[PDB]
Amino acid sequence: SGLVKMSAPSGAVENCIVQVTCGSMTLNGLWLDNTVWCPRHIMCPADQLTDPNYDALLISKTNHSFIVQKHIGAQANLRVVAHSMVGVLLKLTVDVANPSTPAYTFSTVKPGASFSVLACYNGKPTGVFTVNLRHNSTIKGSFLCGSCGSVGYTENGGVINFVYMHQMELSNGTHTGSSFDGVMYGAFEDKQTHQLQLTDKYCTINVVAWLYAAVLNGCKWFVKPTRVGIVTYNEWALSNQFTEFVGTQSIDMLAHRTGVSVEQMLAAIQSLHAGFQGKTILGQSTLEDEFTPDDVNMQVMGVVMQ
Amino acid sequence: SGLVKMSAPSGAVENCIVQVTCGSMTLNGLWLDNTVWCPRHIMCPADQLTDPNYDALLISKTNHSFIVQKHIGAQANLRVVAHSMVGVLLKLTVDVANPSTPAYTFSTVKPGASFSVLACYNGKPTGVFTVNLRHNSTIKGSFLCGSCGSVGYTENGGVINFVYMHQMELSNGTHTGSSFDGVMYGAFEDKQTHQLQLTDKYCTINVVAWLYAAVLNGCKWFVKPTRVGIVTYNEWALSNQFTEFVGTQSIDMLAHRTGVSVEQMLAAIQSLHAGFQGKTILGQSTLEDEFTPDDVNMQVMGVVMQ
Ligand SMILES: CC(=O)Nc1ccc(N(C(=O)Cn2nnc3ccccc32)[C@@H](C(=O)NC(C)(C)C)c2ccsc2)cc1
Ligand SMILES: CC(=O)Nc1ccc(N(C(=O)Cn2nnc3ccccc32)[C@@H](C(=O)NC(C)(C)C)c2ccsc2)cc1
Repeated sequence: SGLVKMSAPSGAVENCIVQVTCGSMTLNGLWLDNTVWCPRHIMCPADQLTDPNYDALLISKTNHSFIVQKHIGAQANLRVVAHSMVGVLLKLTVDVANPSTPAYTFSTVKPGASFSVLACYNGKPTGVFTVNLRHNSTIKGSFLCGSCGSVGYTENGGVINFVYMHQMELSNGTHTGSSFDGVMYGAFEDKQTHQLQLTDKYCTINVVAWLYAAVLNGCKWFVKPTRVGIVTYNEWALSNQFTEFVGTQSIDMLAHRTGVSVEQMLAAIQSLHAGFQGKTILGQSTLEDEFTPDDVNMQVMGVVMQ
Repeated sequence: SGLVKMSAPSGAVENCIVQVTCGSMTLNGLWLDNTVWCPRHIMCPADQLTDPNYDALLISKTNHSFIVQKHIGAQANLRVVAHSMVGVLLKLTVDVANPSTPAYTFSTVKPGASFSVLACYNGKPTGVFTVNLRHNSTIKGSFLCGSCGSVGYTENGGVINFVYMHQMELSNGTHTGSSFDGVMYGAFEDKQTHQLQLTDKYCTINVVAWLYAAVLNGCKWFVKPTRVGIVTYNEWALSNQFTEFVGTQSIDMLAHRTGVSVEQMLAAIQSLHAGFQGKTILGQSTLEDEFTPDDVNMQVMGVVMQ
């Protein structure tokens, strides 16, 4: 029992982190097969940050403009033999395949989804933590500028699914990045301009999962006979910065295991949103919306209702 | 910017996890050089879990009683050639040295310290998270049945410092384990027999570090001209379930870079202990006490205010 922010083990990803340097800019890259991925803003000099011409920058660089090095494990200096843009990513082809390339896929995650982040600095892994893609397609992580190129991923059946490369910090504690097809998460540009975020929202289904986790962990004071219809909840959600609720099988199974209905949990959200009455749930006095139903399922596996 | 629960990257530790089976019981072990460590209660049948005679169990076991396998990476079946007891740990000697043994040390952390945990199941690493040793020397983690033998650790300069092997759950979300000298944290016993936990307390020095981290991240509404001297806060602490405050250099450094005095933070604590009055700090409406001053230093390295 217990519920904590848990990440996927980072070893397979650590084997792929490298340092990329272009001019006086340096950040992290991801080395898979004969390719190194890193944010394209590595090419942009500080004085062009507000209006970069990335097409111009790209072909103003030679291959030997890029220095790519692996600092950890089997160290190496890697020769770049081609460079091109993939959306807001720079794709460096190098002349040696990473012998430690894991089995991997690329995916783009949806708002509400969690993934693990390996934070890196200067081509060295420094920390691991888990984030959730926010309603406005940002994340709440912990990064420095040198952390650009840090990698988000999930893991299943020994396959690493790479889903995020860190690109920038928008506002205090608020970050975004791109998937590895080079599409930036959200409506964000890799420029130095004031950009406005769409308003964030609590992810309802994640809050519901969290409330089920709580009940399975013996915390159930917030459960009342009170229920609210899904249609009524969703109306209310529109005006109170919560996502619409749509049921899933895993939520139904958490309901079955606890004996607490989905409608009771949505009612509890409406009451709790108004205030926690000086009480806590799994140690918090605010709604937690970064646990998916799948994240919860992993940490309550085999846990029996009491 | 941003402050999250960060763990040390797990790759170096993943390479040392194995599965240990003794009769009907299976759990995780840690393989370093020619040694495999695992909890000694692997020797105990479901029956005599109530009052095990570990000394008798030990002599009834032969080296062939113990099956040790590596299921990940370079797989391996390891032959046990000696076994001895080390407090609440079993120390198995195997005929093959782990080729991927990292540079390592052992240590025993003190209440208030943080460390990373690699949750394991059937000898397979499944997740990483960070915990904090509570005032009563328990940790608030997330552990399921076959997670015994899961490993806690910190990183010290290319050196893995092993500090914890998971032993048992005491109550919902409440766990303990041993250092690798085989001394149980909290002196709890590896018996069934329900044991009384000392009362937990908020770690004052960590709360203070968290408030500094808040101030360093633009959240500063709680700071008042109000001060309260250390001597006075400590008297108050004894009656309100906080640990007594003792100044350290890292705290001084943070007070220094914030311009906010320790006495001001202690004041905020007494006030915030009364209530957050509807407001939040770093998104929470409760006092966070699981970030050490060093943890915070790390995530505020190279950060200047507003
Ligand atoms: C030569 C040089 O200085 N290059 C550079 C500068 C800034 C960034 N940005 C980051 O977010 C860098 N970054 N990424 N993670 C960070 C965490 C803390 C601080 C900064 C962080 C973007 C941005 O908007 N930054 C401000 C300062 C306005 C917030 C950006 C992207 C393309 S152009 C500008 C990227 C590259
Ligand atoms: C064959 C067999 O039954 N083996 C076995 C089972 C359980 C444990 N325990 C764990 O905490 C195992 N453990 N460790 N973390 C857990 C999280 C959830 C559930 C179980 C967990 C202890 C305990 O509390 N057990 C009761 C029965 C009270 C539940 C314990 C420690 C020394 S003696 C007994 C140890 C060995």
